[PDB]
Formats: sequence, C-alpha cells, structure tokens
Amino acid sequence: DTSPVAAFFAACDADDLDAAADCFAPDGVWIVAAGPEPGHTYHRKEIPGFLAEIIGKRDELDAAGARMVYGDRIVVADREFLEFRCESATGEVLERGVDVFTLRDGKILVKDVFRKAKL
Amino acid sequence: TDTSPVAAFFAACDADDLDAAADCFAPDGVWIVAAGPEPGHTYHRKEIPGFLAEIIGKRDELDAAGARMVYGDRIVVADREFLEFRCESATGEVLERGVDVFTLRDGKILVKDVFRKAKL
Ligand code: NA
Repeated sequence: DTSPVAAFFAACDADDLDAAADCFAPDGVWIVAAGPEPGHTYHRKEIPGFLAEIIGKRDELDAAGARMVYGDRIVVADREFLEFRCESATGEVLERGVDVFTLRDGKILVKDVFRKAKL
Repeated sequence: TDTSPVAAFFAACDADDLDAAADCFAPDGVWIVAAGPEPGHTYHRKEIPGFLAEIIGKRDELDAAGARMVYGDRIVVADREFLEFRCESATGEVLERGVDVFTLRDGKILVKDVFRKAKL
C-alpha cells in the first residue's frame, strides 16, 4: 500500500509529525471544516503547527476516555474518502465527518474535511 | 440518464417530480442533514417529502437571486456514491459547500448523509 493517506495516518499513530507533514504535496493544503471560506485552508507551511495542535487534542480526548472510530478508507482514481467519528466514553458522538483527499504524484494535494454539526 | 437512484433523484428534482424524487429512497431510507442534535438530523422516509418541499423552495429563491449549485462528478464505489456540491453567488462567492455520501441498497438510496463546511 503506497497511499500517502495510509502513510499519513501511520505517521500520526507513531507521533512522527515530520513524516506526516511530508505526506502532503509541496503545494498541498488541509482545509478544515469551519471558517470563513466556508472552511479554512491551511497551507503547507501551516500544517506542522496544526498537526501539533490536533495531536495534542487527540491525546487529551483519549485521556478523557474518548476514541476515534474510522470507516473504511475508500480509493477511486486520485481521490480517497474516509468517514470518522469521535465517541466519548459513554458512546456520545463528539464529532462526525468525512475526509475527502485529492492526491497527485503520490502526495496529498488536498485534505478537505466536512462535518456534521449541532444547532 | 443513469439508472443509479442518485442520478434518478437529481433528475426528478430538476423535473420538479418530487414524488419520483422521494421514491428514489428505500422504504427504510433516511436523509441525514448536516445540522442537528445527533450531530445531524435523520429524516425518515415518511418525512422526506415534506423536507424535500422546503429545500426546493430554498433552491428556487436562491436561483432567483442569481446563485447556482455546482456539483462535482458522482464518484461510484462499493454500495456508495460521493458527490461534492457548492452553492455560488452570481459573482462566484461561495455560499455553501459540502459533500453527500450516499449508501445504496437494491437500487434505492438507503442513506443520504450530508456533510458541510461551516462559517463560525
Ligand atoms: Na447508473
């Protein structure tokens, strides 16, 4: 499996944040679900700092008893699709969404995050 | 015209045949909108006709305001289709953006699961 998406998640589980950032193309972006665009585009120079923050949040939520549950990673041509949800210790869903990846030359060109929301 | 119930659903909407649109859903099919307490809100089959009527009225006013829906290509795999969408103003400002995840069963839509970008 040569997917940079698989490589990205393996890097994050190993806490190898430099290897995780290197799964993105030189012009790659990470577009989070919330922000003015709507959404917010993190450019490549911003991904290391963002990764550090989200890995910290992952560890805190894990310590608080929550867990991330991923669906099947689905690949079609140059796109990968991945559903996810974070559940608390009670099963309450804390976040649910889907990642849409666009790949180019074996690197992540776009990680585009979409979410469910409360009112 | 593709026989996929996703293609059929959008064809019926464009044709303003809202009964035909709803019948693209399985008898136990659901439409999970992006926002609600779940998070999201699950509309069951019997509630889909009333919800469809609302969004079509919203579509018609946005269309009259010069906005347009721009759909990606339907990406088909396993028992599922993925469809990105965005609503743009007459000048290209993005008003809405998201992706539909369709779970299919026996030629009907079992789940339409809507995910979105959001402003703060
Ligand atoms: Na078809």
